[PDB]
Amino acid sequence: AVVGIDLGTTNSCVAVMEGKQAKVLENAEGARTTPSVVAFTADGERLVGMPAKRQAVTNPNNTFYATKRLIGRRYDDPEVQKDIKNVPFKIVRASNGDAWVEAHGKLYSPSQIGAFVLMKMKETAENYLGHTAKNAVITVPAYFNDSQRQATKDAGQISGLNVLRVINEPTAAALAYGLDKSEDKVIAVYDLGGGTFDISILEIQKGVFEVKSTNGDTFLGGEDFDQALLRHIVKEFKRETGVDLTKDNMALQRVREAAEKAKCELSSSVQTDINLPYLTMSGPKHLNMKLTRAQFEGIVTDLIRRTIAPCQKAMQDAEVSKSDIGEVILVGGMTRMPKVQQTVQDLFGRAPSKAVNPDEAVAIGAAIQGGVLA
Ligand code: NA
Repeated sequence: AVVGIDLGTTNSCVAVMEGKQAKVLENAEGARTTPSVVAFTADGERLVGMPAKRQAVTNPNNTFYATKRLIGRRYDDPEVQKDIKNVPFKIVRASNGDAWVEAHGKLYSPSQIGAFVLMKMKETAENYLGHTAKNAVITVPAYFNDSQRQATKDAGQISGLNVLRVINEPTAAALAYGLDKSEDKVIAVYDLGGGTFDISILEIQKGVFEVKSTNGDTFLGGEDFDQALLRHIVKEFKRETGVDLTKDNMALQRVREAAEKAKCELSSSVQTDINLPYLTMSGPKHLNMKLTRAQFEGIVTDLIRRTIAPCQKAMQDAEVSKSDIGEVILVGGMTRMPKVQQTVQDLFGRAPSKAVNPDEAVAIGAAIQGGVLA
């Protein structure tokens, strides 16, 4: 049996083929997804996934996230010098000139961190299988190069996986939607993840996939919505109580967790409550706040627009037109947001397909591909 792994910028998922259907596997915490976050506590203990995530704000200098932005990359790559500006942790150039990460004097390569994430996936998958997992199919962005694909392939080996193949994410998702046997059909893939946004235009002819165009934004994702919502919450609190939280990470850690929760609520509801008791201390100050969908949409209107232009360029570079696109599938949890769904519809001129879970589709596709190989 061959494991399929979506090693994501922000979140990872693992699925395997059970019969004629792919089964997504859930970790020891009962979650079907795992944060691609790795951190080292002051003492030197290592944390991976949710544990690291729940410390990300209080321990910024030693928490590694969005490493996938650095994997397979040279240090002087504009994409790395840009990332340095947007992340608090330290990036240093290895002896190769490759982009590395440093924490507490110990430095790691992006492939090592990925390996830490892949190790837990491996663990997660093995619980299911019973035996040990040896063979994997891991996914990479269409825009990845050899250097990036090898480094991803190398990360799998460190964790003890033989990466039989590396397939493109957009292609993987298309597999999850059954487009494998399409005679002729042009597909647009709108992937808005926790950390990156991707638009990829695919054509399938007699079952052969071609990536015609690819565009997007490396620094626009779901986390950016959370932060914009956090600033709004923080700013609204100063007004009402006069307390400024910016300097208290322990509280900011809670707000982020709370901002992450409100966002999810507002894709199924138009209102939710931000309730954070004893956030600070003339006495305790409790954070009680009401957030509505229309408000949220307003707060992150600019995050959404920024998707509109890359998708237009994608079709241009692919010499296509809304009429030409036969289907549009959504990938990324941030695609659950209705306003994202609407912006996606009046962009490609059709209702987006939402049959497959937005953030398990790639893992599922990776499974399909792996079942084929076994
Ligand atoms: Na990703």
